[PDB]
Amino acid sequence: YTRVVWCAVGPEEQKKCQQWSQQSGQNVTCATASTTDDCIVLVLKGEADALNLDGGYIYTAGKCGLVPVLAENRKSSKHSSLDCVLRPTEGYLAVAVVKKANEGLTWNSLKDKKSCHTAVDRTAGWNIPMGLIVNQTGSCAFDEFFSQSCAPGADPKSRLCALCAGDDQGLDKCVPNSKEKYYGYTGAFRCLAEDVGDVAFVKNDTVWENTNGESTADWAKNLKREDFRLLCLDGTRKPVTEAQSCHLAVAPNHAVVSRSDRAAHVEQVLLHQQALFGKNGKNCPDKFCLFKSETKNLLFNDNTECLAKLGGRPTYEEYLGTEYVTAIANLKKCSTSPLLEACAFLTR
Amino acid sequence: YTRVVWCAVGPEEQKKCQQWSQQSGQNVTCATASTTDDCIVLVLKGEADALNLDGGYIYTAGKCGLVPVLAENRKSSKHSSLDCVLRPTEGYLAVAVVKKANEGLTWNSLKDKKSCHTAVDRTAGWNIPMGLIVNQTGSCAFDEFFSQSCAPGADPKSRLCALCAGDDQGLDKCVPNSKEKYYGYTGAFRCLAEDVGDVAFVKNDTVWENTNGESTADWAKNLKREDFRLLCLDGTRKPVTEAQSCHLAVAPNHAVVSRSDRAAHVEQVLLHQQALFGKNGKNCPDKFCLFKSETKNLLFNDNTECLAKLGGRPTYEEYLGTEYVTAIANLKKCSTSPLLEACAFLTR
Ligand SMILES: *[C@@H]1O[C@H](CO)[C@@H](O[C@@H]2O[C@H](CO)[C@@H](O)[C@H](O[C@@H]3O[C@H](CO)[C@@H](O)[C@H](O)[C@@H]3O)[C@H]2NC(C)=O)[C@H](O)[C@H]1NC(C)=O
Ligand SMILES: *[C@@H]1O[C@H](CO)[C@@H](O[C@@H]2O[C@H](CO)[C@@H](O[C@@H]3O[C@H](CO)[C@@H](O)[C@H](O)[C@@H]3O)[C@H](O)[C@H]2NC(C)=O)[C@H](O)[C@H]1NC(C)=O
Ligand SMILES: *[C@@H]1O[C@H](CO)[C@@H](O[C@@H]2O[C@H](CO)[C@@H](O[C@@H]3O[C@H](CO)[C@@H](O)[C@H](O)[C@@H]3O)[C@H](O)[C@H]2NC(C)=O)[C@H](O)[C@H]1NC(C)=O
Ligand SMILES: *[C@@H]1O[C@H](CO)[C@@H](O[C@@H]2O[C@H](CO)[C@@H](O[C@@H]3O[C@H](CO)[C@@H](O)[C@H](O)[C@@H]3O)[C@H](O)[C@H]2NC(C)=O)[C@H](O)[C@H]1NC(C)=O
Ligand SMILES: *[C@@H]1O[C@H](CO)[C@@H](O[C@@H]2O[C@H](CO)[C@@H](O)[C@H](O)[C@H]2NC(C)=O)[C@H](O)[C@H]1NC(C)=O
Ligand SMILES: [Fe+3]
Ligand SMILES: [Fe+3]
Repeated sequence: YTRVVWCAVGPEEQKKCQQWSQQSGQNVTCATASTTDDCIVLVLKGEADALNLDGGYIYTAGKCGLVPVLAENRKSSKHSSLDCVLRPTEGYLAVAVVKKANEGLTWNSLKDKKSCHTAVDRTAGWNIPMGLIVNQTGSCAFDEFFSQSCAPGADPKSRLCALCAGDDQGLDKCVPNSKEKYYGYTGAFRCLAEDVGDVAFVKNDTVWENTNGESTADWAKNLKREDFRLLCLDGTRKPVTEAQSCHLAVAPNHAVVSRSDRAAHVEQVLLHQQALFGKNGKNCPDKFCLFKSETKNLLFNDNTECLAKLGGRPTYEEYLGTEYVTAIANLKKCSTSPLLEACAFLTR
Repeated sequence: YTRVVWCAVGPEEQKKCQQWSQQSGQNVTCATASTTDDCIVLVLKGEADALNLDGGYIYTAGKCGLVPVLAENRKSSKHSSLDCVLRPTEGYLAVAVVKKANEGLTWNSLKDKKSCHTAVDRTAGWNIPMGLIVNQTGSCAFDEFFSQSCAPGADPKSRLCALCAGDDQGLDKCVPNSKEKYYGYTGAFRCLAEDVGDVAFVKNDTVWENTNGESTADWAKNLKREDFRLLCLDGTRKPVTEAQSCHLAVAPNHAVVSRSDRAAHVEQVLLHQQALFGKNGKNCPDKFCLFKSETKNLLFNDNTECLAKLGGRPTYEEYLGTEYVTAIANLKKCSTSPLLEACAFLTR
């Protein structure tokens, strides 16, 4: 019980994990599953200790009795005195990104359109958009709102998994891991960019990092921030710059979860692991870099400066926030989750 | 699937249902159909969960296996000090309303006159009046009794839809939906008010709520109780006050139907929904009033205090009463409906 078994989602995450493991000196070891829901199950089973999760998956984890340990933190514009770990979190902005070339496409026209999602149950990609749509229509029929979509983790045979491409060989299409071409923050934007979907739900940070040659990726190099507009709730269209007025909602930062018992242990091991392999670590870029994965945003986001502590001990509720928790719960009235079902009585 | 999908009949009823959704936090969602029979079918397919139905519709939905869940209960004279939900259902009064200014018009001179009906297969508008007329004439030719009628839900290329006026632009003529100017209880009255029809088949409560400026509607604000008289099986006429002695029948109250598998859940959800959004509901009118539309009796009748419980788990037979079932049955031998033919095997 001295080690920390880290759970990896996909093979790409696996290799990056194993590396971390070798260099750590087995202070950190690697478990793997196809999906994040599988990975969380391991943590519950006790075949793994922790992982870093979108807010949405934090909700699923949190309903299964796991707790948040450290939060992802990124380049701030204020309170620059406080150390990265001591600096408070801000929380990314969930947006709706459309091609400027596409005309007449406002928030009120998305009905019967094509969509790109980070994945199912994720905060930007799914919970915030589908929450709002589902609420405005007063319909739990989100499975018929977009004419066609890519939402890794949906029913592979449904129209939410239609526009999904798979890996290089087009196998395991719609899996919610990096192996899916359009998976995660990057994937959703690549979908919109290669004009597979008319809209993509990501965070602004995804926009700025993949346009104006901020990416050497063969899909993101030639990209130009004027060929992309932001759908706002008013109905107006605004440029990427006005994201403070054209954002769908404020997203709780990705966080590490673990069992209540092993939280403090992992807290410690990780603060030391980031001091070594972090953005400013003795062995970055010497041995191993924990916050860099070649635009695959594996294990952590690439935009992660460090991991930070949380004031007091926070419930999955307090972390995400009373309002967002209410938004997910309401959207989850429209679907049936095997995991959430099991945990509901198993951890009661 | 904790959400309860309400079935809304027409776009007005759906606009309230969307509202219901947004305030109930998707504990309730919307499904829409032009007609009530169409909405009964959705409930059979599980595309919706439940809706509030006139007694005659409850025969239709009964025949097709749906059960009753909660009955509308109104302000009572007798036993005023029992909790609305536990106070027994006191029935309501099926009455024939004519303008006083029409002379020699009696129950026994109705032949070849003009009629307004709430809609086809409803209890006050159709099941009782036409049930008796056939029984008196000895003929099954109710399609030829009145010269012309409005009877939304009939053949829109027949005499029974000849007086049905439509929406604002006069489209959707005779559709059994609030967009038809003369649909429902209100509509039957407005049809007799504007002297488009010689008689109107409504419930007692319809005259009071639309005469003596008890309604602010342009058509109803100036209506006077003294200008209307109630026809009797006596062959006699009387004013609105003698309704207990000039009424065609005792109608079972409107009620919520659902599929047997989803009743208990629908009952629960609703008991709570009246609690928050009912007559004395904390969120009335601070957020949403469930038994208020605009004299438009949308989703529920506006004269509803609370949806009340029933005695055990009743059937359409028990809740309508063996008398009313046999009267319906004998009228239905005269003319078939699609849904009754389609479902006959279930009840046989
Ligand atoms: C006129 O319509 C009325 C209703 O509008 C019909 O009444 C029912 O008709 C049947 C005959 O098919 C009668 O038997 C029903 O009454 C009796 O109810 C007792 C209960 O005390 C039963 O035990 C009897 O077996 C019997 O069914 C009668 N319903 C009522 C409430 O009286 C009637 O048939 C119809 N008549 C004509 C000529 O059209
Ligand atoms: C939506 O996401 C984008 C992308 O992350 C945000 O832009 C980023 O803003 C930060 C500062 O707040 C920039 O960092 C800067 O670095 C220099 C030194 O290198 C420092 O001295 C400055 O004070 C500044 O902090 C960062 O470069 C920038 N990233 C890119 C690639 O442009 C954007 O703010 C987000 N939008 C909203 C409305 O929040
Ligand atoms: C929509 O969703 C549910 C429908 O069940 C509602 O939440 C439930 O509401 C009750 C409040 O009446 C919650 O707490 C209760 O407290 C009383 C004590 O005062 C206690 O006797 C009850 O057993 C219960 O603990 C209840 O926990 C809650 N259920 C859940 C799972 O959250 C909600 O109010 C509905 N909202 C709307 C706007 O319709
Ligand atoms: C025929 O229809 C009218 C309208 O539905 C009924 O008149 C209603 O009479 C009831 C008594 O049963 C009245 O309720 C009372 O309300 C007062 C306060 O307004 C309260 O102090 C009393 O204790 C009582 O509960 C009700 O106001 C009245 N409604 C209207 C709009 O006039 C009548 O009951 C029906 N007639 C028959 C023969 O069933
Ligand atoms: C769903 O959308 C509706 C509005 O379209 C939101 O409900 C309104 O919110 C305000 C502020 O909380 C309430 O006071 C109003 O009464 C509501 N207006 C209407 C017209 O119902 C609702 O908050 C939205 N749901 C979510 C999860 O954001
Ligand atoms: Fe996220
Ligand atoms: Fe009725």
